[PDB]
Amino acid sequence: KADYIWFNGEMVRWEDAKVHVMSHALHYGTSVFEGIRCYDSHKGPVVFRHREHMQRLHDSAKIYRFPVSQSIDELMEACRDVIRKNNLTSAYIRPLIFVGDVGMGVNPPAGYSTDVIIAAFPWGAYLGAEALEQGIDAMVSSWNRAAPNTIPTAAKAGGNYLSSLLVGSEARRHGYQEGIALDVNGYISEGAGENLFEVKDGVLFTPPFTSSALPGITRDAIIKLAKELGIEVREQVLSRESLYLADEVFMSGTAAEITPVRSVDGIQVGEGRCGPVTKRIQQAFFGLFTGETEDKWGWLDQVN
Amino acid sequence: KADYIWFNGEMVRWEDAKVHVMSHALHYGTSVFEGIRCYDSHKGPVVFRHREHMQRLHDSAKIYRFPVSQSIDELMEACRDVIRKNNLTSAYIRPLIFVGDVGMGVNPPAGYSTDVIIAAFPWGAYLGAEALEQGIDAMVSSWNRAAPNTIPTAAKAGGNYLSSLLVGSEARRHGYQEGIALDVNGYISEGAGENLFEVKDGVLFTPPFTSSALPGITRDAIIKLAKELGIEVREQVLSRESLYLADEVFMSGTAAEITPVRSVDGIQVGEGRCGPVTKRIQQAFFGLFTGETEDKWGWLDQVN
Amino acid sequence: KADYIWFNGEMVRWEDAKVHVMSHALHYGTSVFEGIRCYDSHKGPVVFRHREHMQRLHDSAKIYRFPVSQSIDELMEACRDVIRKNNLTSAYIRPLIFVGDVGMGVNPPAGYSTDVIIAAFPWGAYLGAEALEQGIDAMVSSWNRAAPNTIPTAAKAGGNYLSSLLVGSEARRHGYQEGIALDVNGYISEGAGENLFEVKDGVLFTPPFTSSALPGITRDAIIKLAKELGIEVREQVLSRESLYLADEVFMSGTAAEITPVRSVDGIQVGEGRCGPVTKRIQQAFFGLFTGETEDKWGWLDQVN
Amino acid sequence: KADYIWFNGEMVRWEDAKVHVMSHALHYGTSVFEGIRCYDSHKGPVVFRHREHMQRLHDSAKIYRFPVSQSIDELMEACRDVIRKNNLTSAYIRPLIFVGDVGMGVNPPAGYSTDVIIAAFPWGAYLGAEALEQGIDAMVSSWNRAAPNTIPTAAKAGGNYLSSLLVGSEARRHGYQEGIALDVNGYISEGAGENLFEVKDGVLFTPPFTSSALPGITRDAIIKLAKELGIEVREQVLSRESLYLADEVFMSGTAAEITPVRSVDGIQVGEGRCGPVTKRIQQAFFGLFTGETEDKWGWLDQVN
Amino acid sequence: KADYIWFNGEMVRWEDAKVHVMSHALHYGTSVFEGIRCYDSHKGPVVFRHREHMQRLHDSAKIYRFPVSQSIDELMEACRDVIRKNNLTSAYIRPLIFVGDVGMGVNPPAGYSTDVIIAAFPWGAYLGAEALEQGIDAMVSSWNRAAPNTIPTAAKAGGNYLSSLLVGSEARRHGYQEGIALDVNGYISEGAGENLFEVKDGVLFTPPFTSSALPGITRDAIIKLAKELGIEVREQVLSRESLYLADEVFMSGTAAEITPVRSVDGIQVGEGRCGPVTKRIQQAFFGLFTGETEDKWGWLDQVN
Amino acid sequence: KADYIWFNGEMVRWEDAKVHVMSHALHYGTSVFEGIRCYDSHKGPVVFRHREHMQRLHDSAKIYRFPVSQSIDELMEACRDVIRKNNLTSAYIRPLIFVGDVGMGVNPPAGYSTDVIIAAFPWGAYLGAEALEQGIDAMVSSWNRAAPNTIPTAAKAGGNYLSSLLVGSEARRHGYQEGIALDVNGYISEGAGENLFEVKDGVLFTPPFTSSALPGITRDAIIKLAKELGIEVREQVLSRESLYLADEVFMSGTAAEITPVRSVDGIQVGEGRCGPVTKRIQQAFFGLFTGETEDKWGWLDQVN
Ligand SMILES: *Cc1c(COP(=O)(O)O)cnc(C)c1O
Ligand SMILES: *Cc1c(COP(=O)(O)O)cnc(C)c1O
Ligand SMILES: *Cc1c(COP(=O)(O)O)cnc(C)c1O
Ligand SMILES: *Cc1c(COP(=O)(O)O)cnc(C)c1O
Ligand SMILES: *Cc1c(COP(=O)(O)O)cnc(C)c1O
Ligand SMILES: *Cc1c(COP(=O)(O)O)cnc(C)c1O
Ligand SMILES: O=C(O)CCCC(=O)O
Ligand SMILES: O=C(O)CCCC(=O)O
Ligand SMILES: O=C(O)CCCC(=O)O
Ligand SMILES: O=C(O)CCCC(=O)O
Ligand SMILES: O=C(O)CCCC(=O)O
Ligand SMILES: O=C(O)CCCC(=O)O
Repeated sequence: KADYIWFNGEMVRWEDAKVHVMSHALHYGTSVFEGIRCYDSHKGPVVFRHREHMQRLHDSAKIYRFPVSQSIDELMEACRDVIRKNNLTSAYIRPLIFVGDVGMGVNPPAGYSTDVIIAAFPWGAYLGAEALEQGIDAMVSSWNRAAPNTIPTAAKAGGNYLSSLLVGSEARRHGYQEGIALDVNGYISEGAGENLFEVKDGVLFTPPFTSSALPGITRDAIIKLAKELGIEVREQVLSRESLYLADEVFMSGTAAEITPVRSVDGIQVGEGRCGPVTKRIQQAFFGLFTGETEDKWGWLDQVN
Repeated sequence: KADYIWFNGEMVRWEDAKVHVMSHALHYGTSVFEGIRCYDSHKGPVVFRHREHMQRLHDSAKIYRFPVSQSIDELMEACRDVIRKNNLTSAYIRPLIFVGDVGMGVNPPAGYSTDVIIAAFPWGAYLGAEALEQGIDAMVSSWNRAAPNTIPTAAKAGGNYLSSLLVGSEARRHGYQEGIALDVNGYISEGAGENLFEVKDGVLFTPPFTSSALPGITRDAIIKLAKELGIEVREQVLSRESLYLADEVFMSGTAAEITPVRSVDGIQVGEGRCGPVTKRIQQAFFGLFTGETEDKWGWLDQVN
Repeated sequence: KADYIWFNGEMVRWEDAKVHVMSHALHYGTSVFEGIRCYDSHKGPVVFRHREHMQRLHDSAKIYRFPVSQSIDELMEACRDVIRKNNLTSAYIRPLIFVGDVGMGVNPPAGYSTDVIIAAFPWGAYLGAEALEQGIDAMVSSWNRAAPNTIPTAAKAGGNYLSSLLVGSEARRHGYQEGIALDVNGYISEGAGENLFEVKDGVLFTPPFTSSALPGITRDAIIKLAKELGIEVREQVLSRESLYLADEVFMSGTAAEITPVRSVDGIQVGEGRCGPVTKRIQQAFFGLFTGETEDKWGWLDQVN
Repeated sequence: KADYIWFNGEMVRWEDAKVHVMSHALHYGTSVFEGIRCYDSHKGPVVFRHREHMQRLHDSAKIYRFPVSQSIDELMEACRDVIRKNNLTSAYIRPLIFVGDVGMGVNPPAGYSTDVIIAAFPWGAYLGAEALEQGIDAMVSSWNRAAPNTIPTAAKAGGNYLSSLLVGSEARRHGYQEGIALDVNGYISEGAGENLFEVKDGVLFTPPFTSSALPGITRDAIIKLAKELGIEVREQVLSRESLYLADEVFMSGTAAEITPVRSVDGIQVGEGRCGPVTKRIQQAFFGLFTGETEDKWGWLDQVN
Repeated sequence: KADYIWFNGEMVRWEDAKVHVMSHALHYGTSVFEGIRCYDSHKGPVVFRHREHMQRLHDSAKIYRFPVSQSIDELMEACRDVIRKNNLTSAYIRPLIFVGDVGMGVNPPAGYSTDVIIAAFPWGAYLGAEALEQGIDAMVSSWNRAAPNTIPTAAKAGGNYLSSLLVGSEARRHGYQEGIALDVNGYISEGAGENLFEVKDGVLFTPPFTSSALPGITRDAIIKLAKELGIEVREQVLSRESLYLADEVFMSGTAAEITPVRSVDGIQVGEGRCGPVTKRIQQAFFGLFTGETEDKWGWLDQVN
Repeated sequence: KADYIWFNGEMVRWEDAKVHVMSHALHYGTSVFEGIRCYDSHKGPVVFRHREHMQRLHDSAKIYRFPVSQSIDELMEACRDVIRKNNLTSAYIRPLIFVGDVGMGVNPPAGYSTDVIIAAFPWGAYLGAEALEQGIDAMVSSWNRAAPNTIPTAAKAGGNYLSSLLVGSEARRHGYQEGIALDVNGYISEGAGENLFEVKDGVLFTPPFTSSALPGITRDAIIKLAKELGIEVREQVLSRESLYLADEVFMSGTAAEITPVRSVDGIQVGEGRCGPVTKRIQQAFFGLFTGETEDKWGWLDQVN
């Protein structure tokens, strides 16, 4: 929570940011959202890969044909404006584009407009306060990720998350920190809300998007970072059991950043701590906010 | 719009039924809903298969482990109460149970509670003012229905409607009234928001739930009415091309009631009009609200 | 061979029934056909389930939207005319609707018409001289039947037969009389060019159309004969290994009639000879052309 | 049309190139063919990747075990002879190997030979007059490409085209220029009769053959031209929604050459016009027949 | 454990029943086995559905072409002989047919013989001492059952059990009594070593064998018993979530007999105790050994 | 047969290496094994990729959670010790870890231990005395390889060989030397007990592990040797028909080493003999044991 929320171009106090219970999205999962982090850095408060996230917000909307009135630059300014208007230097930002109060049929009435919200607020490590340093214990879920050509997994939409709820809630109920879902083919897809990476013999592996995995922006950053670090990367389908044979394993996400996975289904991964390659990647990722890692791609948007 | 809406145990005026923009369901499709019709009949206003719908509402929630505080009878009284107060004699009732303002993680905090809304309002034939009489032109969608064990299609959840949007809007954009979706195996599943029935040589056919089709209450009713009429019924998987060979075809649902399908993909069905068996079923169905069809099951819940 | 072939309404000498090499179907498999048998019965030469076959010819053409100018009755009269013109009392008839000389694009030009042929000629036991009496040895093919929603297996089309060729030729190359193909799910579909039945504990079994099996007219007749004989019938998916556990197994088809399968993949079926249930259906079937079996369905169309 | 057609070695007047209506391929889709273009270049009339096409003709026939008596060199010489005999300097050539008048069983009799035809004639832009310059509007089909191990999609066979007909005619019926088919896994396969390419972030993408896509010779040429142009190429599975996120999309084929796709399912691709990368490949491709692009692969076969 | 084990026709003392470590089955899973119970009854010690089990032993062997020298009657006598020779009146019998010391290639040398063992010994309720009366808590496994046409699930072979080990061990590790596996389609298959039954609205449901479920003999007994009890039975595919909506649920097996399942994945089934319909079936099953249930099928083989 | 066998830490004479008939693995396929060859080389007897195999042996056990007491080096010394004692200079070593006499439930009792055996003995070319030189005739099986997430194909377990038996014995019964299996998707997986390689236009191809193929150690070696030879290698999914178009094809394995495949399904590959690239690879492979090929990886473990 924070003091204000950007709501359709106007800064509204948090408590007054409300919508009608008959809003389309509450009944039909009709919304697309983003996860963005603003970090403290040597350059001051910076939003990580800001433009890439707003571009994806638009892409998700385009896929479902949800009309978006704000341009990417407007959404970005709006985002920076809510970060300052709330006096935050570090935070998690949640943009949300949803079909609002427009009538009950699943097909929105012609000419409708979508509602847009953007809330920023501090948010701890997604998988725990000990996650980033100690790693977590994962569980392969009994629920599979959405099949191709059903609900586009390339789009980050609200409705998709019933699946992430089933996969993630199951792991927790069974005492694990996160759940790893397989696609309808029996191959590794990703975690409930984070992409999956494996390390074997010094090479980094990760499932392609066609494994029903969302095109993670953190995932993309890690691949390019790894290439810079001289680490070979292979985007390929991964068997379920490969999780038990990898030297290292970890998850990526805007919220979960880079979280080592010390075990899967009770089976220890490597030494049971953060692996050497994971450490290198992790250090290179954060060194970006210390300036130790050169921002060669222009991934740090300054809030001002 | 109506005048009041049942919101968490109390009837609030329509304009005040609002929830926070950070309500879980707006971001994660975490809601389950129902569709119910109140018919003005020879016995005055009656809710059709009222209890069955509230039970299903409970089952959907149970599947996702969404905590529900109200019992079926409680919900039933609330529904009935909503119709009276708004002074409706015929209407569409939309009960809705969703995870509200509980924080931003997809996994809700332990001990949370859901918000429950029940709105009622008049709503015309779902597929057109001519639909029920002249029948509609349907299109087979290029989008498939959710695969087994990904999202439970036996549950009527809000999140899953992203799929119905893709299926239904496509047919509509191409000039049809509704889209028919195949499951991931290539067999007929159902319409975007209606179950699919076919008639050939006097026998009634419809896919089983395992064809990724919702276990519709209108569908179950039709199967029963058909049997009472001596019409043989076969619940079995159906081929996509079977839509072109069927003597008759129609859709079913609370909103769409019993809508004949006069053409599929531009291929006329039968004589391009409502078929004889669809006719009997339909007359039998609507005969319930005139007394011509004896309510031998107890499907009419008097509003009072 | 025979003397005349009905061609677009005309009785053409067999040697003059030719088409340009640039005819569409020779390049794109764009044709639909039927197999029909005229038997020399107690009622004289009669065409078996004549209307049913011509109706299917139309259905197959309809699925592909091939324009057909002859009505089912026109087709039937032409068929009888062909038989008499060649003075045949028993024969195999091959009606064939195909896209002809209309230009090289796969999509035919608007307003085009199809060419129609009906050739009648004597044709013996499809699966061999001993087949009907002693049964054949079948092999499960390494090639699978077409998947649902690719090339509609419910339509009897020319292009379909590339599959039948692969399945059948393989079995024959390995020394068997016919090949049994499995669908893409690994379940029994049917023989390369005939439906497959199994007999277990006095109950008759056969796969539904959704197992990528063509809705055989002979298959349909068997099912009806079986029920008149007091034999329970079950149309359900069948496992590949069920072929090794069945008491009896046989194939059906217009050309193949009812052929007993004494062995599958070298494993013996029952006594390795025609089974008792098979025997009954067979006698019942052929008894239709001697009068021993009453034509309660009106399956014998008098040629005259 | 043209004056002569090479037929089993002889130069036959177009009007005399006929086959019996009882020819095997007219009933069983038993034929394999090729699309080849002769261009009027700076070197005179040349057949593009002539040997490659005839080799594929043989491969396709080999897969089905169709006996072929002409060698690749005999076929090529016949093709050049056909072109010259019709005094053509630019044309589309259609070689066709088919099972002819050999009896009605699907399995041809032992010792049979195939009939071979090579017809040459002028043929314009496969996808329209503006297609090459302005791009077309594509639609994702509701029909899927043949599954692996059913009908080998690597073989260019006549029977295959029933699928291409369904896919293409649907798009055309809905007002689009071409249809894009997905495989049975829900991933992009290709266009009804052309391979599909995507351009994203300056990188060229196209599905592998295992996505049920025919190994296009034009596709292969593009990949080679791309690498000479310094364009990175990635043959990988592509999601259906990737079509909406790609910077550019285009189709390839002998008939279709290189046709830009400006929109998919009504959604605009990039600027809605030919993309920059597409532009380069296109110029590079056509520059082969003007000399601007060096034939480093020996793709221009002199007709003489 | 007991005093003697029937080993290739000779009663050997338990401890001396050994085989060479190079026995085929230890390296290739090449064995087929059965589970049979002998009960105390009013008729004295009786083996339940004795002939049916030995017939299946033979069927399993036939499927893998393992030569079996003993006839069914010999195996039965041998079985009764080990029950008496060990002085048991109630017990679990384990027949085992395995490829022995014949060399290391997976394909056994031509002319080989299989080894056969039959051990009887008391064995408590498979799923616990409180299982049959209180019911158990089940868990849907993250491991799926074998796909059709890979390893025939209709055959009860040793090699198959690696799967039952993965499914069952997982449920236990997570604190459950048994695991329920879904097939590769996402539908209910069965428990790790027991068939699955569901009860909804007084009707009994169970997956067909094509759901990759073994043709349980206990399962078969229950179906016939239910029919006798007037209970409608439907053999059909069941969705994963149906487990959460059934009134009752239970497992069947020779070892587990009839075990109520009070919960699945933490979700209570019905009232959480043995359900009414399950009780009826259970009582009817055991009444067979008290003589209260008439043995109308001849399921009780007397040991003597 | 040899003279001694390493059995649980001590070398016992061949005739005494026996386990109880009630050993878990005999009834449940619960064992994991390896295949290793000892070559007499320019450096005397050397075990090929000794450590890699013992590691894999450990990984397979870890996948099934089979407790292993010995370390890799321990196992390695035991292997080496087995070769010396038996006085072999070249041989096939079969390590075997299995669940022994621990009770009759599929789930072993907590705290159990596995039995470990390591046998060595001379073994000729796996597919014939002419195999490696003349190549073999292969057949595509009608049985498919285990699907992902059913049985982990990344583990070399005994139970899974029921599948290799079905695949391999079929080809053998039809007169071929080995069978090639497709996965459940219809793509090439591998041979019954060998990985499958294809050569086309100088490039080496082989399916990835995700094609249900074991991650062979000979396969990995070949990929490395090929690269050292400048041969491009592509690990990708391969179509079934690609077997007929490849210039060269061969199998790989510890037992089969590098066996050329001269024909598939009766269709000759290349010139019907070992192909040029297979030749180079092979010469490179066997060159390791003469010193001609520099062991640049450390694949030869001296027996001493
Ligand atoms: C948001 C999300 C991720 C992480 O992607 P980032 O762009 O790196 O935040 C991963 N998986 C799913 C399903 C997601 O919704
Ligand atoms: C609500 C719904 C139906 C219709 O079910 P009824 O219970 O008859 O209203 C059909 N299909 C889907 C996908 C639905 O959501
Ligand atoms: C024609 C055909 C049959 C047989 O059907 P009938 O109507 O009985 O002749 C069976 N299978 C296939 C694939 C066929 O084409
Ligand atoms: C012929 C064909 C193509 C195009 O291949 P080219 O060799 O480039 O002509 C593409 N797809 C299909 C289905 C085809 O038959
Ligand atoms: C043995 C077994 C059963 C139970 O079958 P019964 O004949 O009733 O003993 C169920 N599932 C599997 C996988 C089995 O092996
Ligand atoms: C053992 C085996 C191989 C060969 O692997 P290598 O490590 O090279 O010996 C190939 N396929 C299967 C199924 C195997 O079991
Ligand atoms: O990582 C993110 O930014 C979004 C996923 C986390 C969640 O909202 O559950
Ligand atoms: O709101 C919709 O679009 C679906 C309504 C479904 C029903 O209640 O029948
Ligand atoms: O022509 C064939 O090869 C099969 C025809 C099938 C039939 O007519 O029954
Ligand atoms: O004939 C067609 O319709 C397509 C031919 C494809 C080609 O030759 O490129
Ligand atoms: O029920 C049976 O008879 C066999 C399965 C139990 C087991 O051996 O694990
Ligand atoms: O024993 C077999 O039949 C397989 C041997 C596999 C290998 O070690 O290469």
